[PDB]
Amino acid sequence: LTDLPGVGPSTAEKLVEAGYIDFMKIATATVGELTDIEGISEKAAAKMIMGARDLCDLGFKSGIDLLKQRSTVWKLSTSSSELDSVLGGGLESQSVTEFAGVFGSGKTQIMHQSCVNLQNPEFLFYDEEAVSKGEVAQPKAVYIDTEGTFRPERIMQMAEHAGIDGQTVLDNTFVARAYNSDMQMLFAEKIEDLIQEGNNIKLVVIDSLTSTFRNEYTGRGKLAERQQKLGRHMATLNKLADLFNCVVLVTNQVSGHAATFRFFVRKGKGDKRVAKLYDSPHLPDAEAIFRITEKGIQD
Ligand SMILES: Nc1ncnc2c1ncn2[C@@H]1O[C@H](COP(=O)(O)OP(=O)(O)O)[C@@H](O)[C@H]1O
Ligand SMILES: [K+]
Ligand SMILES: [Mg+2]
Ligand SMILES: [Mg+2]
Repeated sequence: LTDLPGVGPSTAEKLVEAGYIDFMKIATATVGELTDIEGISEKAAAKMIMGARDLCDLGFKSGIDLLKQRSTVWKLSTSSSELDSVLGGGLESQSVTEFAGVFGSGKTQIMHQSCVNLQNPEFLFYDEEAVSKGEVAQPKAVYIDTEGTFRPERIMQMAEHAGIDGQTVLDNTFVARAYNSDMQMLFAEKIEDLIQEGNNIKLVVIDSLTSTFRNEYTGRGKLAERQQKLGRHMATLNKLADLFNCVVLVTNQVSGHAATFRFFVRKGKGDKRVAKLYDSPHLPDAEAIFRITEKGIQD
């Protein structure tokens, strides 16, 4: 931290204590967040912010540097060939992907499968030139369970069928049971702490994203307040995805969100499932057919 312009030993101590230990967090911080630290003037705040941005080279970029930036994005396999393809490779880090659908369509299944695949190193697709092995080593997932449907037995089962130790997935997956939107949101904000503690969080799951908000703000005469809270939550999720080069997945029960990728999943004939990608910044709307078996997501 003392590398930052104006930052001396005492200021560094105040920053680390306030949770600002990383440069990108300071570079992307507002003078407000830092002046709130007290002891941190708006003067020092502005200088260290400018210096962090510069140290992180956050200016204008063009040409080949645009490709290099896009290359820091790694993708997580869904275990479904059709789905991975419709995704343009797999689930993207640095973005929030939403899986919406009626009850029983398979949203929770995809969340579980994703926690398992994170542990199969060959399921993380990346350009070693832009993403080092160290960056994706010992990856851990965070599962914010809003419904109480997290099933450790299901994790074990999927893991085993994929040839991976079930307990190893459990050992590297943090589950947080949230009973309301307040807990749901705090948990997500506290993910930054798991990382500061040495945990390489590479996958964040929110299952589900909207249940709590809907039960708390049913009155469609306050839907604005709800939308406001949900908006702040989503913003926290997108920033988390970006700053920590992390894959973020959310589910939504249906009978629009700030998610960069949005799917509609419906149950097909028996085993079959159809995921329709209807929203993304660079992919065409397309459907992927797959199935859910005792092995998890397959085909
Ligand atoms: N162990 C299993 N073996 C085969 N299919 C399973 C297994 N566990 C769950 N499923 C399938 O997952 C479906 C439920 O998926 P789920 O993700 O919970 O739906 P939702 O979108 O409401 O969260 C079941 O109804 C069942 O067909
Ligand atoms: K300094
Ligand atoms: Mg992003
Ligand atoms: Mg579910």
